[PDB]
Amino acid sequence: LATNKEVEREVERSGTLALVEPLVASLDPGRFAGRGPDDLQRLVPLLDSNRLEAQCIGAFYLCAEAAIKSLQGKTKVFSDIGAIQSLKRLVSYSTNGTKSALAKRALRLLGEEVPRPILPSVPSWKEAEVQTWLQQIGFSKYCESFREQQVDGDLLLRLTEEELQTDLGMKSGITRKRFFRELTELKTFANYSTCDRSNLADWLGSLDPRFRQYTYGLVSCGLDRSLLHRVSEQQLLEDCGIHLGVHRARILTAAREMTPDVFISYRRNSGSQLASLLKVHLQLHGFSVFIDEDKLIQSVMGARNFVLVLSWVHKEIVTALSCGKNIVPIIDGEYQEATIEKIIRFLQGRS
Amino acid sequence: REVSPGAGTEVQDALERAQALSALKQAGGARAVGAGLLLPAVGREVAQGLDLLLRLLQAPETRVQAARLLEQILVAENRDRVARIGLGVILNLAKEREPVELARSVAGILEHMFKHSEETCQRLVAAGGLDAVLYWCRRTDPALLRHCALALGNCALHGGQAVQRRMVEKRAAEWLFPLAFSDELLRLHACLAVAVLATNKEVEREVERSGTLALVEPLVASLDPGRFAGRGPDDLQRLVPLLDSNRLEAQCIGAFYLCAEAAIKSLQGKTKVFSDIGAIQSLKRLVSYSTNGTKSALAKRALRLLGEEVPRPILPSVPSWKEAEVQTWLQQIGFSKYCESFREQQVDGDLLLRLTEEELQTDLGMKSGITRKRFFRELTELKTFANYSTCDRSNLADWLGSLDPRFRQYTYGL
Amino acid sequence: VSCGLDRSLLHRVSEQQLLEDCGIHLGVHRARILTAAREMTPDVFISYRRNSGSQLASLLKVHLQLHGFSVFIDEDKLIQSVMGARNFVLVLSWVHKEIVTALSCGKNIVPIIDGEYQEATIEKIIRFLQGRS
Repeated sequence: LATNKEVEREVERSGTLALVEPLVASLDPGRFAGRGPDDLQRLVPLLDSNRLEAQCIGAFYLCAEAAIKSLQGKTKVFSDIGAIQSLKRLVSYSTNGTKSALAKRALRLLGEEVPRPILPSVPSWKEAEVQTWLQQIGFSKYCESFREQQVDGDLLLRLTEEELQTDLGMKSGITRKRFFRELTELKTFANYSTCDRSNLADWLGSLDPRFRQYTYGLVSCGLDRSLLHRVSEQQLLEDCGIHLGVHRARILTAAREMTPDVFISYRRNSGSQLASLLKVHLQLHGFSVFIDEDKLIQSVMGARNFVLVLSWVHKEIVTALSCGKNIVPIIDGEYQEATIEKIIRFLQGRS
Repeated sequence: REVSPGAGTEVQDALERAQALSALKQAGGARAVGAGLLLPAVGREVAQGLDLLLRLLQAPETRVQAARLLEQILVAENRDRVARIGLGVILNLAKEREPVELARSVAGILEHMFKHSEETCQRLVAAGGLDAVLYWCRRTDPALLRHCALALGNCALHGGQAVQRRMVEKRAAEWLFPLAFSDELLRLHACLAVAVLATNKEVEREVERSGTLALVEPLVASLDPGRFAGRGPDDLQRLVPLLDSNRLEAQCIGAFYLCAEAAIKSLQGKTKVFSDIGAIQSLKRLVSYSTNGTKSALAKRALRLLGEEVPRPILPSVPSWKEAEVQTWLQQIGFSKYCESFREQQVDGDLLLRLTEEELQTDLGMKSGITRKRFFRELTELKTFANYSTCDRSNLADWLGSLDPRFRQYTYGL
Repeated sequence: VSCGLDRSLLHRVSEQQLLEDCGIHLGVHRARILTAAREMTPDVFISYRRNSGSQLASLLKVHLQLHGFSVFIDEDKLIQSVMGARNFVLVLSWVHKEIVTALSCGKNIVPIIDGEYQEATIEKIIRFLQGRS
């Protein structure tokens, strides 16, 4: 019922989907409880969907049927109904740990080879990652071309129809359309953490989950949610590669509708880690510090006050007395951290 | 080998058949004998005696001898088996933090379980956990902090874009500052963690405010990379996106670790996977476009340990290049196939900084658009590096580099 | 619907988009589509012996939710939730800690004792509730 999309939000309210996940993970798929090719084909559009629950159900039932049909029939209809490719896609792009385990168990019961999970940081892929991805998604025929042309992860996320037609040798329009389907499936899965700086991926994926693919195109051109309210359909079309006019409009309208305090001096060879503990404790409360030559004098001159931590130096101890500055020593010869809590309480009551 | 694994399995069966916490110290002694023994024997023995549930039973004292024994038996198989049902006992052990003889083993278990997957990291962060390591980063204990640093590192390498936002929102840079002081290994682990955190660009300014990056540079320049402290091809591939980035700190950390692993893998394996992960080209690019002196020295040391020729630094005054400079640059960046074409057509540094797509396609012989896009990537990397002092008179390069650092390439055209 | 459109966004599309992105070639159809498109927290915290008569807790869950009374049936989130629960229902056919949380704070309690149609009984109970709450 939740595979349907018109009633998904009303089957989500009447909470029983939350019982499917923690249930499949409980038991083992050795059940023996024969379907027939029609009933077996009724189960592929389950694990071909979203929602992460239908997918675990499909994996469970396919595991059961794989065990049964390998024991009794010694053969597999599963290649005819299209199961193996979807099970491999589950193992490849998974995030759950139960669904991928079941899909691995199924793929192994039949006889195919388990793919490994891909790395989600696409813009940092070398050529080997591209070759393994091509082999997994089914384009094993174009590995030699993608290798002799030396495509990175960047050159992959940025390739177009002309470079596919002319340079890589993908000659038919249907094969190009399949390739772009697989690519778009990969682009809504990538990381984009090493190139974003602005979390534009989530602003896009909030309008529509279909839009999270355009992030690399919007980012390689130097954009972000502060600059995005100035672009136009011409730039979105030519520089960023957004072809569907519906998406360009839904992005345009949505885009337009948008000195120190403490100078901790300390014996650097004895009782030093306590100076750093005080560093982090004061900084976590709002008191700028300066711990780490005359810059130390030039800084303690500007420091609001002082902290004498004891457990070269005669020149620094006289610079905190000459000028008019506050001093709060911290003697060490109970939790040391409860002590420092008390000290920062004394400070925030004092300073 | 065979008799040793058989004896280990026999002793393990006896000590499992054999109230109190007895024979657990015997299991610890057997694990020590196996680990300190080549070291594949302990791997085989651990995968043959890790009945993880049994150990998970003792844990909610006896909990000390249980946790101290689980720490050694954590391999990919044991890790995978624990991940399913091992997260309702250890996450609760982490809720209590009083004993130091136990917090050590809990920190170690958390360290291992942080290196499993993104689901396990996301489950060990919001549902408790990662608070045990940030809290135990205030107790000055030698061998516990050496785990609270490795765990904060593995939670940053693995895990995802959200776990790093979480680690920054929970102030894991500040709480890592104290760990970067004297050990000489705790500091290395802390610097690696902070580097991996600053590689992300969404939290770079908030990891910059909590000043601890300034400790990475002066630290790598201190010691020698002969350490011996084996990872695996996946962990090795985790280290290239560091030295492929900015910030000059992640780059030095990556160079240091690549030097260590190059020494190790040349001594023991006599072979190099480093060409598969893409290291050598990035190390050559580091040696080529370097401005620091420590980073380039380390990259030279690494490149020489593997067996490749060390490139020289290029001359930063591009508009004054003759043909020889263009040929050396071509050979360095990897277009050794077009050296004869560039030489026949006699490109200067000026004709290089000013060549377009039609002249590349027709006159130099670059037939495919992917090769031309690679070439323009390399060119644009070079144009944001040139001098432009002898042709500017107005310092327009800086007016451009003030808007966006990507715009400094347009100065010669302007 | 492959271009993302639906009933809410359809009133904003134009002929060029309908022609190029959706593949509607006949101009008559494009016009007849344009004009037609532009003329267009819990309440009950059921605690129960999970091994002793649990199905009645679920039956009460569904009978209650089918009327308008939210439920939180399914560690400390149970305390954090029963604190926010309007009232309580003790279904009877670890525990001493949950039975004292319904008295510590000021909350209503309507137990349901089990030691006639069970469902006629539950109809009566939900009638008592809708008369009370």
